[PDB]
Amino acid sequence: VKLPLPQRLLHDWANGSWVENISVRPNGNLLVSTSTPDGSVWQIKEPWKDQPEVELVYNFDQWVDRLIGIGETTPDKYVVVGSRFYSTDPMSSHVDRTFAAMELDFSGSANKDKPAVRLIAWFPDAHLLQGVAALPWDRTKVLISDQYLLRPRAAPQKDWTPARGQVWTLDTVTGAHEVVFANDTALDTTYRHGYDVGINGIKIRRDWLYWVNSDDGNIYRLKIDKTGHAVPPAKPEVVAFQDTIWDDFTFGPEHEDTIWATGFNAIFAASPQGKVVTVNGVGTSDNGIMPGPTACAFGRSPHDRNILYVTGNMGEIPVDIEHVHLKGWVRAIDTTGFHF
Ligand SMILES: *[C@@H]1O[C@H](CO)[C@@H](O[C@@H]2O[C@H](CO)[C@@H](O[C@@H]3O[C@H](CO[C@H]4O[C@H](CO[C@H]5O[C@H](CO)[C@@H](O)[C@H](O)[C@@H]5O[C@H]5O[C@H](CO)[C@@H](O)[C@H](O)[C@@H]5O)[C@@H](O)[C@H](O)[C@@H]4O)[C@@H](O)[C@H](O[C@H]4O[C@H](CO)[C@@H](O)[C@H](O)[C@@H]4O)[C@@H]3O)[C@H](O)[C@H]2NC(C)=O)[C@H](O)[C@H]1NC(C)=O
Ligand SMILES: *[C@@H]1O[C@H](CO)[C@@H](O[C@@H]2O[C@H](CO)[C@@H](O[C@@H]3O[C@H](CO[C@H]4O[C@H](CO[C@H]5O[C@H](CO)[C@@H](O)[C@H](O)[C@@H]5O)[C@@H](O)[C@H](O[C@H]5O[C@H](CO)[C@@H](O)[C@H](O)[C@@H]5O)[C@@H]4O)[C@@H](O)[C@H](O)[C@@H]3O)[C@H](O)[C@H]2NC(C)=O)[C@H](O)[C@H]1NC(C)=O
Ligand SMILES: [Ca+2]
Repeated sequence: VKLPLPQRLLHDWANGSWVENISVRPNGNLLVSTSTPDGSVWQIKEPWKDQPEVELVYNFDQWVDRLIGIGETTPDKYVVVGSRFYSTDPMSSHVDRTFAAMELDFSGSANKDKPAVRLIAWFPDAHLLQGVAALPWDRTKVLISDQYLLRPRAAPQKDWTPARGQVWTLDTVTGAHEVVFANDTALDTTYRHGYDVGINGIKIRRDWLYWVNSDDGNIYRLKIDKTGHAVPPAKPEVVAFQDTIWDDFTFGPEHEDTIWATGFNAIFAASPQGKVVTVNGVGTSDNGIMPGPTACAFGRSPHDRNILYVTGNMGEIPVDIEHVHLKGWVRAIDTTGFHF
């Protein structure tokens, strides 16, 4: 195919806003989580339209100031994670011990339009919950990645000591949660890429936990058992490398095991043998048209499965992480005909 892939803008939010992650509903609508100015889920209805309707689903202020990740559990139910944050500044740290997991339930006829929302569990001993992925064989349970500052504080943040990365399981029926994998440098950051996270987005495919690390360039996978624990010898495997700040990723389209991952102001495709290609954004003729991509997911309707919907949070190409211009957006990239 010709690169860069075709792309179009679906929607911009206001200056100061930040769209952080995305889940596509069985009906094809997009659900996106925001981190600023508030922790909300917005829906983009019928996103294949030139001008789709964009509507607030729910502001989770009762429990949190920001949302981070979203992931589907059982059909048309979703878990979001979030916490309180010291400010809406782009560099604000979270407030320690305030993380939570909450549920949006669109299942059933009463909830199909307006979901039922609830608090699932508080996570006061987590550091920063990030990505959410259901166990494919038991979708009422999710894994949740967890990494950022060990001692987050009000600005100015001075002690940037990172907590070691870890992965939680959460039973959304009972609310029970525990750490299932921790203490591996593949989960960690040493700020090789500047202040950032180690493990960031996660997905689960067959019996493999996959994740990207935002500091060391690697996409990893780990063999897991039925409860989410590493099968011994519990050693992560590098599946791909690129010297870029990853954020989140997906497999697709449909059944393909290509990884489509967001990196630094650019979008990448990664073959299962580790070949990485820049398909959109910086490093293509797109240049700076999509600054700050944060996550991506393929369409689910019969007529847009090859469309990769991409969330992002910058209105201009950032260089200094301390002087960025946040602006949430969602774009759509047509991957039709891409192959290695
Ligand atoms: C992955 O690897 C990690 C690292 O090993 C594992 O985590 C450890 O798990 C241990 C076992 O569960 C935990 O041990 C328990 O600790 C409890 C107290 O935890 C509280 O305090 C600690 C220490 O806080 C000090 O140090 C911090 C780090 O330097 C610092 O940020 C903090 O401010 C504190 O500093 C002050 O104090 C130190 C002296 O310690 C001074 O040096 C310093 O200057 C300051 O004045 C903290 O890390 C933790 O967050 C928490 O706040 C104890 O209460 C437990 O004791 C009970 O149980 C014991 C049996 O285990 C028993 O003997 C005892 O009688 C009690 O009944 C217990 O010792 C440990 O906290 C974890 N450490 C870390 C760093 O997280 C982890 O489990 C591994 N993961 C997996 C999945 O395997
Ligand atoms: C949402 O936030 C927006 C910021 O992200 C904000 O838009 C900004 O508004 C301010 C004031 O309203 C404008 O400030 C004015 O800038 C002009 C000069 O503008 C020209 O130069 C600037 C800076 O150029 C240098 O820096 C850039 C990167 O920083 C380099 O690439 C470059 O090489 C230079 O060294 C540049 O940002 C401008 O670009 C915009 O405008 C042109 C058309 O004029 C477009 O082609 C371009 O794509 C872009 O839209 C421009 O070339 C100066 O003379 C004035 O004194 C004043 O300082 C900002 O330019 C503007 N920035 C952007 C990116 O739009 C929105 O107003 C805000 N919205 C709301 C509702 O608040
Ligand atoms: Ca992320």
